[PDB]
Amino acid sequence: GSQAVVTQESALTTSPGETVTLTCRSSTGAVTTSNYANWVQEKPDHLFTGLIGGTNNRAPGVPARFSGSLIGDKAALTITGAQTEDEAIYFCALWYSNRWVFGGGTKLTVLGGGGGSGQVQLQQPGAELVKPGASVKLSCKASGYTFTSYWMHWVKQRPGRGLEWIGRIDPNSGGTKYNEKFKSKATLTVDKPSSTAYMQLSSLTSEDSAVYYCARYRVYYAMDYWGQGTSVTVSS
Repeated sequence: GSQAVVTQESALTTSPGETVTLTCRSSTGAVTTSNYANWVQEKPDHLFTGLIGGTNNRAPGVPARFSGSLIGDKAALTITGAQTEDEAIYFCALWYSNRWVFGGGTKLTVLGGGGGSGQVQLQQPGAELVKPGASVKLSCKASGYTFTSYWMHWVKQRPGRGLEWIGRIDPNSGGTKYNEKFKSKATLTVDKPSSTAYMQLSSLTSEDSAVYYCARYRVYYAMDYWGQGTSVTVSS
C-alpha cells in the first residue's frame, strides 16, 4: 500500500491569549489511538522539538498551555492561551502499522504583542558534501541521558518539500525498523561506548541531498529532543 496521506491546516492566525486548535487528518479514514499521533514544532532556523506523542503524552518540558487529544475523526493539538513565541510551523506524525507519516505542517501566526508564561542534547555535524554513488555515515551523539533507554529516529527533510521518516533503532538491542522507502538505502547502527547513533546512506544520488535529523524517541511518548540536522549536499 503506502498510499496514506496526512493533512493539516495550511495556516492559522491567532492573537496572544486566544485558544487555537491544530488538527491532523488521515486519508485512510478516522485518526485512532492506534495512530499514536505525534506533534512536533519547527521554530525558525529549522529548530525542531517534539511536544506531544501517543495522542496525548507530553514531551519533557513542554509548556502547560499545549495539550493533545483526538477530536472527532482527527488528532488535535490545542494551545490554551497562545503566546508570541508559539509562532512556528507545527507538524503532526501518524503511525500506519509499520511507518510514521508526517503531515504538511501548519504555519501558526501570532499577531500583535503579548504576554505569556516563560539536560538532553543530540549533536549532529552541520554539513556533509558527498560525490554521487558514494556513501556517508551520519553521526548523532547523545548526552544528558541513558542512551540505551530511548529509541532514536531519523527523519529526512528536503526543505520546503516536507518531512519523511527514515527509520528507528533501539540502542539497547540493535533492533531496527525502516520505512520501506529507505529499506536498502539506509542502515542504522549505534556505538554504545560513545553514545553515538549512526545512519549510513549507501550509493547516494541527487534526491539524497537533504537535511537529516536524528530525534530521541520514547515508545508511546514523543519524538522529543532533536539534533540540529546534517545538511547533505550532492556535488552537481
